[PDB]
Amino acid sequence: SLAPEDGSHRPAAEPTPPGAQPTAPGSLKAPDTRNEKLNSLEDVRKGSENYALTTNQGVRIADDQNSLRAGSRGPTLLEDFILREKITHFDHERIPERIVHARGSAAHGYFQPYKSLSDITKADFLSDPNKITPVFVRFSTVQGGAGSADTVRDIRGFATKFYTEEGIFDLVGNNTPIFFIQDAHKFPDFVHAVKPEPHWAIPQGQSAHDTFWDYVSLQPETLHNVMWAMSDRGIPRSYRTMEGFGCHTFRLINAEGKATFVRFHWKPLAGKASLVWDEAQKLTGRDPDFHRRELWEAIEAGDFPEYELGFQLIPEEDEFKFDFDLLDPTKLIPEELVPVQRVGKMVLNRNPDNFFAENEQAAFHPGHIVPGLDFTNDPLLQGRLFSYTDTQISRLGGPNFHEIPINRPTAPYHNFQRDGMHRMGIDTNPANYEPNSINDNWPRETPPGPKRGGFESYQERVEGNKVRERSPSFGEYYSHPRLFWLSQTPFEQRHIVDGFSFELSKVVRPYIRERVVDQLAHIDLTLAQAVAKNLGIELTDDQLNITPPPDVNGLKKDPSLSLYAIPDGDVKGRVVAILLNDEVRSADLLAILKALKAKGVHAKLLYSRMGEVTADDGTVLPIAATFAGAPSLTVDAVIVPAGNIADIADNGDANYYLMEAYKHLKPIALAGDARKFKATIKIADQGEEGIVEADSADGSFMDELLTLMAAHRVWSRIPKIDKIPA
Amino acid sequence: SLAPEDGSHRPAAEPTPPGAQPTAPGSLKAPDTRNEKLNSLEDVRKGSENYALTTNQGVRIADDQNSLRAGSRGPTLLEDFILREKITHFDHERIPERIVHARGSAAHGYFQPYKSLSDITKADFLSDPNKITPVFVRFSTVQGGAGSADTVRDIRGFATKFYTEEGIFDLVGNNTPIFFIQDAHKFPDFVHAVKPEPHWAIPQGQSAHDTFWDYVSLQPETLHNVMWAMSDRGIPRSYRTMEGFGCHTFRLINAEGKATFVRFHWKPLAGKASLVWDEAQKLTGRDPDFHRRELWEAIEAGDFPEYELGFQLIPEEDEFKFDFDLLDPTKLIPEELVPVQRVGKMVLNRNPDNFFAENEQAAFHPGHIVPGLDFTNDPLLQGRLFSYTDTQISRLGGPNFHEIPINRPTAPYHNFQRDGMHRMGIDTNPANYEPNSINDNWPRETPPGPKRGGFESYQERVEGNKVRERSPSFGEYYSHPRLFWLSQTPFEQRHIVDGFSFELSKVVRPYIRERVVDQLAHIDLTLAQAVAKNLGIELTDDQLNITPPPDVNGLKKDPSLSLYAIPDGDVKGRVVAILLNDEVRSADLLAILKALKAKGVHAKLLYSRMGEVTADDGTVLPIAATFAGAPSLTVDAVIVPAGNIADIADNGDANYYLMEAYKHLKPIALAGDARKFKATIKIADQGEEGIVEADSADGSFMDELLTLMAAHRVWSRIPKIDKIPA
Ligand code: HDE
Ligand code: HDD
Ligand SMILES: [S]
Ligand SMILES: [S]
Repeated sequence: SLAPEDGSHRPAAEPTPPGAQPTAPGSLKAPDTRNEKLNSLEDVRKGSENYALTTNQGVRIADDQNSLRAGSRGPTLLEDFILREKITHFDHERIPERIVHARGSAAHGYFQPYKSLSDITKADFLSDPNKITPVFVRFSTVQGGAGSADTVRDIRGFATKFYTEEGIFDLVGNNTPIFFIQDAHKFPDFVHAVKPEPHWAIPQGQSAHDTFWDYVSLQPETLHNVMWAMSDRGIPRSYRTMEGFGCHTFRLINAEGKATFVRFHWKPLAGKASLVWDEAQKLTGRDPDFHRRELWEAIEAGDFPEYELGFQLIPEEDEFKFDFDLLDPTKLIPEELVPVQRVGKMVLNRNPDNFFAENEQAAFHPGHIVPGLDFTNDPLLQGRLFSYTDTQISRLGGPNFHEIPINRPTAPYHNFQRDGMHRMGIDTNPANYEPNSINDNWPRETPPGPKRGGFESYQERVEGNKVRERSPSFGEYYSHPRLFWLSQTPFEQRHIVDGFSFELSKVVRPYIRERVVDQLAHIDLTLAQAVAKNLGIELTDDQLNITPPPDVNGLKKDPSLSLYAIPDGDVKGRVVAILLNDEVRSADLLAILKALKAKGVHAKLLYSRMGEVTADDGTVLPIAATFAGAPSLTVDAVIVPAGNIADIADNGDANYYLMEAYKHLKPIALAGDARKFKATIKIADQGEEGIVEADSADGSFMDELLTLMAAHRVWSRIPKIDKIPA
Repeated sequence: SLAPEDGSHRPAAEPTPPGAQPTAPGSLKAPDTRNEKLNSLEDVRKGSENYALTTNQGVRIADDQNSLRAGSRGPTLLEDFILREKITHFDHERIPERIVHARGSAAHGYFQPYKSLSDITKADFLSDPNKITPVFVRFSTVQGGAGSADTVRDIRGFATKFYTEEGIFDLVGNNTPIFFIQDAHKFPDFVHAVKPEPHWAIPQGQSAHDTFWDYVSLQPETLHNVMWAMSDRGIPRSYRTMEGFGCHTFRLINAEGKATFVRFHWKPLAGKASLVWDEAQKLTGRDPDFHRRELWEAIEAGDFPEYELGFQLIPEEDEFKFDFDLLDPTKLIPEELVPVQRVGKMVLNRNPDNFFAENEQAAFHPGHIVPGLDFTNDPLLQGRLFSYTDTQISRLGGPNFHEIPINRPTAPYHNFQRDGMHRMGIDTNPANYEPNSINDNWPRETPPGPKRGGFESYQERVEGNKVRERSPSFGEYYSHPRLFWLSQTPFEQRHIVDGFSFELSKVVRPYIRERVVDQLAHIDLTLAQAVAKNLGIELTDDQLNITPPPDVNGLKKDPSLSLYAIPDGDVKGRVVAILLNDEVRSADLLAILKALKAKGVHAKLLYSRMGEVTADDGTVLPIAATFAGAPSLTVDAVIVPAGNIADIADNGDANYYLMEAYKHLKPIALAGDARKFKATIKIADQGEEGIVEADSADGSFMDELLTLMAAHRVWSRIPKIDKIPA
């Protein structure tokens, strides 16, 4: 026995807050959580306790510490098959990563609709509020490799595999409502431009380089999604606090054969929240795994990520009722014009067991639809249809990638396809073709119908010549970027300006920055001048006189496009740093922790070293991390209780902890002599909004602090920060 | 036409300092840098100017902006073969990354010996000082994926492919002289322990997690390399400023067949330099591509990376003369006992053209030796010989990986091997077997000989039973850790303490931290106490009393193990940040740039925005980056010239710049009114060693600055930085 006698090696198999226990595989942490899909993976789950160590051929190994050699200082012999099997498996562990979205984090869960949608769709998973559908959801970035950082500025993917009783439906979305380009033929061009440059393979996880901004400057269709990426949307706080969108117009098809256009939405029930750029960037260094870690620890805590599925619905006969083409994936449909109708709730409640087997090998593809759904002619969606099947043949080693356990339908699947590399299923059908008599033609086709019917495409009318031609209706590039911009708060606009400004300062060829500034002046002059000023560029008289683009169907803003215009904060599962000292005042700490617990807010107790400290009244306080070990970047607010403040008053790290938190607009709360730290962030004796302070940590000290956390960040502090050296 | 009128899109084909030009593929940047290997790649280089855009089948494309569809808003057609070919190639771009050392950066160069080594080896590439051998070298980290960060704490790889006239010789080394483990059979155990943990795939690029420290605590053979990784060796400033080592005893064999034992060394002619932990970690967020960028830009500037190849030579009759085993790759050979003989110089002088084709597909393997070299029974080397061939079958797609251009020998190769996936060579030999009569037995075997002979193994005597058993002579784990510890300066010791303390604080299971502290107590009590103190652990009485391990063959230290004990600094190729103001004293900047140019030291002019500022005498000064866009992390020293200091005096970013540089021990120089900044870093009126200050940037000012830079960092500053909030 190598395990410690007290069993402190094994994580408690029960919900525990982040940091309290080591993390564990899902089926060990949460054995009582189940769903149909998790149940069906049991046949491939492999345990370990009380088993002998073997080869893959089931032969017990006696010595797993040494190779076979001719004498104990001799050459290794070719007959050591135990060595070669173990080294061969290791030698071939890696598979190609995804072309895009290589970096991502996944969890199991379930979905249920609020009511039957049988009036608008015959999709079985939406037919009955008691029907529960297991899901597997992978969130991701786009540009960087599987080993790149989480808190980059980038679009995020949000892909949901629904294991329905009528097939797999994959909803393969992103965290913005549009894309950079219109036609799929340009996808390798765009992706090449944003990816690391081909001579030197720099930069990782970043659009802040020449080729990306060259492409944007030469393809104004990209401006709409670029505005989103340059906004704080590009740097979410958590996968739990971002929106999801299906990107395209799809169709719902009802039992009667009626088609309704649909765009898919995910609403985060934890609310919308993003980092700020300095924070996000430093965080890629302090913890490049932050969002992966946060997702996993949320689920281990019982802070289950929850999302409401919603549909924007447009009748067929309303196809041309807008200023923009519904099929144009660079156009959003404003919620002011077409409301999101709520459809159901998805809850992610179990982590995987093995990240490679379940997460890296999962394959999601938007052509995986089910009867009651269908496509449209969106020419980006159209080409996606080819890519997501094709790419699996190298990534997952061939055409049996549906037999990889995570990818298996829970619905029955039977057909006449055979063979391929890694073939698992052993077909007993005397026939591998149809029509056949020798098995009475089974498995048999099934006519379309209201439920459990075969898939038939909606008989959309097609008329025109075979052309490689962009629709004239897609030839408008500025009005949606402008609607987005005008829908942002003044501080969200500031962050957009600083996004473009920082990124363009990393473009080495000046003309490319000038070209991009010219594009911005076709969107909004204020935006354009503000970026220009940061780049030392002066707008020409002609640029000053560019007529703004028209509003979008009469709208001059839509507040649903703003992260923050309409409060939707939720403090459950946020985290607070508590800065300890060698003699904490216990009455302050009890009050703090009691208030945080009651709202589901976590805490981490920090000090200048590991171990424990002791409060005035003798309570032993265990330390979670050092100031340097768990920086303010990783938390939502900072509280400093009273006591022996002198112990940390000249600690560089403790001071800088409050400076970095202050700079990043986080709430800060100071009790009694911890008010001494006001000097380091230059707060006046009268105090300021966003800094909570009092003689002791209650009456209303915690309610104040928690009100501030509900509003996420202290935007009014923005003017004060530039003067702090942090 | 899309390029600018003024031609500023194309970088000058002449050496230019970092940031002065956009970087470019090596054959365009330096078309006249040639060697036999670079020339031999010409058959596969493909240009682009003035060529028509085509399919892979040579069909010209008219419209590369659109898919073929039925009507300009209609569905995409399956007959669009131009779209599918383009998307197919994209969908299959990725190949598996290396199992280890997936993150790496590579360059072309050449090697040439200082004299003939025919007395000790018949290796042709070492036979004459006139023999120029092309090389391709790849530097790497170990743990993180291909998209992980450069300045992590890790071991680094240093792999050199020598294209000799008698075959490829790959010297596949690392930046420390030993490894973590003794026997290859345990490599997958160690690597899985260090890699992201299997449930959740965290952490990336870090050993700072439970499983690594669990293994280390259970496997004391690891402790020697762990000491190296926890030192500043684990965070090099640059691939140019680290040592390299062949890791194992090999043999040289001469024309008379005498075997000499050899360990290989690469000595950086730019000297030894590393970062400090906070700076490295933060750098992984500010520029995860820092080392890749710095290598590429050094070569573009003419700061070619230079290394001297060195041999420690031990006669065969001396095999048992040391108190460690020569075959134990966890043991180093102290240079005080066996000096390094300087044998030749390697210069890296050209970057690749396409990173994926030349860097990512390069295959190095230490079994690739030539006549004149041979192996030993080192049980780690022994198992390596199996792995580096086997792993390429999946990584590079089959057994013809030597036909991928970068991998091809420049020496002739002919044999009877045929077929395999993507077979390039078309064999005309009527025979595919030997012995054969139908081709008069060609190609024919060659007897071993003094030159151009076939390979024959050294006839080492082997005597012993077939056993899986570790040699008893390997069973000593603490004396080399202790020699390394005692050979470091007191500041290098402090950083080792900090590295253990920081990593162990990130281990969630406390008993693992305790067990590692017990191992430290077997190495050195002072080390063990300092780490324990940072972890709130108290040494027991037994631990205070463990007898230290013996000295190594009478040695109680060897200064060659220190990065810094013996001065070795070279300033050529280093970079200074110069913080501008809106009216710089031009006379300061003339002198600063003058003196920096004379020592080959580069500069970046930094300000609060991009564009230009104008000096007092009207000189226009282009701005390279903002203070926040190019942080002090990225420079070796900071200079603030006189002028309008009021402009920047209250810039938080400008103040922080100097705080961060100060905290990281970098030389700072301040002229005239720049001395106002002393107050932000708490410098007494009387000054401080490591802060250069004068009325103006005269001649003595720059000499003192350049002196500090030759010594790398200001170690005497360490006790002052604890109080600085940065
Ligand atoms: C709307 C949300 C969205 C959009 C518009 C696109 N992606 Fe995605 N993508 C693949 C190809 C592809 C194409 C051809 C287009 C437009 C033509 C898009 N993308 C835009 C892919 C290369 O086939 C892909 C990589 C590996 C794979 O299996 O599919 C792919 C990835 C991807 C993901 C990741 C899925 C996961 O495993 O987590 C997501 C969420 C998207 N795309 C969304 C998406
Ligand atoms: C028995 C397994 C094994 C063992 C014990 C070692 N290696 Fe290794 N090494 C591999 C198996 C391997 C590998 C899995 O085969 C890699 C990764 C993929 C590749 O092409 O080779 C590799 C890559 C690799 C590289 C990168 C080559 C490149 O840049 O493409 C370096 C520098 C080293 N190794 C160096 C070392 C050192 C210095 C070791 C100890 C002294 C060592 N290896 C032990
Ligand atoms: S999209
Ligand atoms: S080694």
